[PDB]
Amino acid sequence: YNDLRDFLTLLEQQGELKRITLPVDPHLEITEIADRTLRAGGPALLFENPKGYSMPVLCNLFGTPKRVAMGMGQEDVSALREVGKLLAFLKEPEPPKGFRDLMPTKRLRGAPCQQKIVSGDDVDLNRIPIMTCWPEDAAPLITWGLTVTRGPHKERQNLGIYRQQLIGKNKLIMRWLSHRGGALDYQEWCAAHPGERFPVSVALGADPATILGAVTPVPDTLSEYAFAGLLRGTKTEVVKCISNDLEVPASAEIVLEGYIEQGETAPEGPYGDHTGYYNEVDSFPVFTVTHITQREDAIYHSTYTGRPPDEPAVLGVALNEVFVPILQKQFPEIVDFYLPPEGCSYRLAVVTIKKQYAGHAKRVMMGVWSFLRQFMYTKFVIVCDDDVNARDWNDVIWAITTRMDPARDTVLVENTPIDYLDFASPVSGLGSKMGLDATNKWPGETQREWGRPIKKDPDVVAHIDAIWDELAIF
Amino acid sequence: YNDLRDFLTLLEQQGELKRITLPVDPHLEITEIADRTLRAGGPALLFENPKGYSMPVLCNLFGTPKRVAMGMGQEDVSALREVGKLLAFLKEPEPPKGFRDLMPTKRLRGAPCQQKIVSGDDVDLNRIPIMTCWPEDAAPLITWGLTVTRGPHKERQNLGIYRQQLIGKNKLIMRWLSHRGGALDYQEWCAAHPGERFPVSVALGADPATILGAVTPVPDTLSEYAFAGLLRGTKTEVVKCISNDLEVPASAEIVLEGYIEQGETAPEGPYGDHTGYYNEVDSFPVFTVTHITQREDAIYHSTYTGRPPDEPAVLGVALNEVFVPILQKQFPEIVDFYLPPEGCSYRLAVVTIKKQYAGHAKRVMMGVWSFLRQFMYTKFVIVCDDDVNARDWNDVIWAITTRMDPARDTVLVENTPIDYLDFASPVSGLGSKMGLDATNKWPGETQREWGRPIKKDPDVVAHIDAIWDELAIF
Repeated sequence: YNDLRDFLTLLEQQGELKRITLPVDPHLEITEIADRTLRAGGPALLFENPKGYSMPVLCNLFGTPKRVAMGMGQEDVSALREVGKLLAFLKEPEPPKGFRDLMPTKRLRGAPCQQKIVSGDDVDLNRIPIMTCWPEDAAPLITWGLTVTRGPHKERQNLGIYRQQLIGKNKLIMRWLSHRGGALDYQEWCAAHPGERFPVSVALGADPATILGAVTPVPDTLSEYAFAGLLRGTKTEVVKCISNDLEVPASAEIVLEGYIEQGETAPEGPYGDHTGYYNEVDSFPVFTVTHITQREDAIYHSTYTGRPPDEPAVLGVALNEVFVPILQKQFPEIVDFYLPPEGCSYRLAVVTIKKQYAGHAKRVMMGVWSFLRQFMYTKFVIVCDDDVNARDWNDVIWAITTRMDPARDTVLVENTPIDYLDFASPVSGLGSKMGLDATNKWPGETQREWGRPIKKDPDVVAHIDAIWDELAIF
Repeated sequence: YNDLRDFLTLLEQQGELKRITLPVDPHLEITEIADRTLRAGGPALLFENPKGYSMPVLCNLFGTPKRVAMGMGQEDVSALREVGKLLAFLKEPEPPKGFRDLMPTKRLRGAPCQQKIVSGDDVDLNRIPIMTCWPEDAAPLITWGLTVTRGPHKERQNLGIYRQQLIGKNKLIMRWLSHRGGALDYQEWCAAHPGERFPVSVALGADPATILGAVTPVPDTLSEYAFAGLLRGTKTEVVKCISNDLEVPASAEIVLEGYIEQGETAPEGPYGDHTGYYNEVDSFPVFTVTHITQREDAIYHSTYTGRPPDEPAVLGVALNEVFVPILQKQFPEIVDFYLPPEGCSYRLAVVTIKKQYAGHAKRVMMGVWSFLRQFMYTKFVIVCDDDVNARDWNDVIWAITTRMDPARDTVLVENTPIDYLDFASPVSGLGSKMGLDATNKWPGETQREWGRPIKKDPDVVAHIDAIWDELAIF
């Protein structure tokens, strides 16, 4: 509720947390245990005996949709929809001047995240149990922790999740993939104040809300921290940094302050990410840590990415539950909107609508590839009717195979924008998308007598639904 | 401002209104005069000497974007954008219950629209100067006038623009093309109270706001009349009908009350519409007028449809100016969004964006065919950069021809939903769309050195801009 600690005591009570006092190595061993754990439901893991470190390593926190929901003050995967409704409403708060005639950040003075402090001369990052994920990974990599930066002229600050490679006792690599967020504030600062070092701060182990707030996309009409307030219920308590004016959550577990030396870059050695493949070496800015501030008995929050199901993959499933309502408000025909993890969290989407006229499927298609920005890179879209479970491959494959004619019902559009790292494309940043509607064809779409689908009896599915537990089948 | 009369006195002062006291026939003669008039700017026309009628015929009211703007209490085509901003904001008024803890219709008792009244026995529609538009038209056809209906269970009422054919001294044809609006309230009433007559009322010559409100699409989170209030500035004054509970604007010029006899239908003889072609005969419900109420010295508001530029065509150009901001809020890359009349008000759209990455053009493409419902039938979309005037065919054709490779830069998608009346399609209600992006190609989209476009000097275009009037060239 207020900070991570409280979230873990809550989870531990609800059996959602497990403590591995046994000796475990943060060098690819924690991943293995976490992987198996996440691959089977599993609670959040808290290793308090990392081989060679004093900081317990906390991972797989949002390894279940349930826990993701809870982290947003909802305690119900379904409730996420309410968060979608909110997000929509936040976009248009006030009307234009023409017809207009008709949650602040609580800054504290002291903060537990500044209980212990070390700077410059002695800021050994080697003391932190930063973990290595896969055997061919370059080096230890910070995976969580929200990076905080500020523009050269905008008062508002941004929270970003960028993985950080350990290249020195006090140097990390700042991998700002996007052309927005922290990456924008930097290329902008370089303009306004060329040569002068760019201030940067990373907060590890903040309250679930500030974390999830940084994850969920929010309208520019609201500050990241602000959103966290609505989710949490109360205003988020931040605190001034030491070497800069940036603001980091006061309850954070560990906070890294430093800067980015204009021009200083470094090759981000190979790393395996959500796709399940290793990223090829690339150059990126290097973060210089001049200050490490933490709590007493602070725990290190960390995660990993690999072939899905992934820690982030599940976070995305939980996060897609919030977009559904935002998507429906736009296309009331949409019943369910789902993006299976196997499809790398965003590469494929299944949409089930209530078809009300021939050709309808194509509209939802274009809709998905254009409406929200988080679905511009998905290259596969399957449109189905409301009598199929978008989340059950048996239902979807049935639809594809019974109510579809490949050549006739497939829509291929070329030269669309695509993820720069999607090696499977013909050219970096440019590829094709495929839409396949498997909706019942209406007269016009077909000249044949369509099949009468088997529809279960509501009362029966309801009766055995109650007697089910009495039938000790499992 | 308050009623039509006031709008005409305003226009007549501003030279936007002309009175044709000369004898003119409402049988296709008024159209001819109006057509030429509209085809050259021209003011609204008010024929006060229709051959064989006592009611002056008022047409071509919104024959100019200027006048459309004015009719919305803006007096500026640009201001329409503010109306778009408003429309967007009206969609999401209040937040969900979860995080919630943090313009009525002035009904009068009397009304000028009920100053003169006739019913049943004597409700001759032949007294009204209903005009015939084209030589092959079936019969006189009411073209304006908002049809008011109410659902069998929803308190809210709808305003609709449906053309009405004169089939009797007191029978009109109710052409509810859509599957919504009045057409929905009828097929719904038939369910709730089968056999019982469906109440219907048509108001001719209402205040420009109520008219334009009925035209512009508004979110179901607001009543048609309500919207008119914001536009007008003051709440719209409505008044109870005589033979039903429907509410019509009290300042209306003429009001037709009656019902629709379940099952009673009639073939809507051929008529030429916006496309510039004659519609083929079709069956539709028949409106029985049991009551005709009007003002003293009431004028008949009427219009027509034919090959564009059309009275409605211009209304649409003015109405598209409001969607631009609603479109931009969604795709900030969109600079200008225009739909030329020649393309039948909606069949073609030109979009100019600020391309920020390869393949971008395709996104705005899908965006147009899916975002708003008023652009689902457009089958042609041209995407251009911000250095071209979307409203100047010279600029657009230049773009198409210089920065595009037909096969490479054209996107064809088949079996999309299309207007049931678009005879040019392979099958009714089903057709294909073509997207052609003529945006500068970026590396990846091409392997050739793209051309450096000629860009005018801002200061020069600015200098001759001032000295222009001094240069008596025209």
